[PDB]
Amino acid sequence: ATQMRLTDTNLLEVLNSEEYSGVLKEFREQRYSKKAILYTPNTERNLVFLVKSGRVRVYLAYEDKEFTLAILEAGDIFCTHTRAFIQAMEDTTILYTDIRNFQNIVVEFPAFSLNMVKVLGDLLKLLLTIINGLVFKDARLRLAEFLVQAAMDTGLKVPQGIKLELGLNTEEIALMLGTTRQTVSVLLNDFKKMGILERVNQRTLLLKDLQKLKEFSS
Amino acid sequence: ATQMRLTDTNLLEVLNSEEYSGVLKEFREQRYSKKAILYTPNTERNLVFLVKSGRVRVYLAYEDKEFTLAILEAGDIFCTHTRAFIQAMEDTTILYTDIRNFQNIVVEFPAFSLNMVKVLGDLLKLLLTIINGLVFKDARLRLAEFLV
Ligand code: HEM
Repeated sequence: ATQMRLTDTNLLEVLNSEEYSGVLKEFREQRYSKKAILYTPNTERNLVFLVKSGRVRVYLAYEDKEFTLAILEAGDIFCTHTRAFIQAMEDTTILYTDIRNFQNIVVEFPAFSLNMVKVLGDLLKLLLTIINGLVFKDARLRLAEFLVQAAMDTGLKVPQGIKLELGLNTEEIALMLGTTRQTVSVLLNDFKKMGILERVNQRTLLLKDLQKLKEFSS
Repeated sequence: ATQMRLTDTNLLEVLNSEEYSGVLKEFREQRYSKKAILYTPNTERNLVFLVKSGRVRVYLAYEDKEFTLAILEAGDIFCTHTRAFIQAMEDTTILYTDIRNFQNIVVEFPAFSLNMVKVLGDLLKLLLTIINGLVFKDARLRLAEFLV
């Protein structure tokens, strides 16, 4: 798991399956324009929501700074009782319900319960991983670790190496690593000069030599 | 105003309630003395455990350095297969079961998860507070660079 992609878990096929059609009722729909803030840290309302379509960004903010914790994709699930901002990275539709209502849904359908535990588990491991990087690694090592994990989760093997379509620019990467867009640009170039990668565009990378990158991040 | 439900009680109370008696059996009890290392990022067994009594320090380690994440007390829940080491800070007792059993429990008794999430939430809150503190420090980044 990474800050760019949480879980391969399929919470949409469930909410559209055989048994599940009365619980979808108990979900309200809301749609958001790109860059719209879905939720603020001091939301008075406490909800559980899932991304039906699009892509949202969970982040911390302080003065003029931000740090991206996670990107939520279709299928992913979250709450509103967090200190984090939640923003549409694109035109997004969520499905939400008040927490008390969600607490009722979990017992009528154990698959939600089991999903919500697997997601919390991974979230737990992701947060320990962010902290570990912030405490003991430099930006270069955090990037190397980010690439290596991103490759394992979503890399596509091609003849030239592993294709990584991040859907993120250098600035969006910088916000996930806690650095500037400038130092990220420098670091990708260093990796390029090492034979590790090239850029395919502003959003995708070619990992020509993953083992040398694995060997770098340790 | 609502009545108090099992969903609002601590994990131990629930576990030691009559309908969860066949659940408590799933857990095996283990006892550790002050300063013992329960688990490392290397522990091969994938297990979920809760503190029955005592307390447990969760920390990251690197080379000769440690970074403490949290102290877990009675009622708290954790797992192996994280970055973290886990060390008893006093004589402690835990209940553990295998990740497969815990999932069977969560599916047989889906409301148990609601109690699980409530405790887990406190730990997540805690870890996000750490993240906030690490990412938004000012000029002390290169001044505490001379401290260490
Ligand atoms: C899969 C869905 C959920 C996810 C991904 C999630 C995630 C999180 C995260 C990241 C935090 C950190 C809090 C912070 O910002 O400081 C948190 C806090 C918390 N969560 Fe959730 N949550 C979910 C559903 C629920 C549910 C159903 C409950 C049941 C009531 C719950 C109860 C809590 C509580 C009680 C806190 C701490 C706040 C307090 O009461 O003092 N969460 N959650």
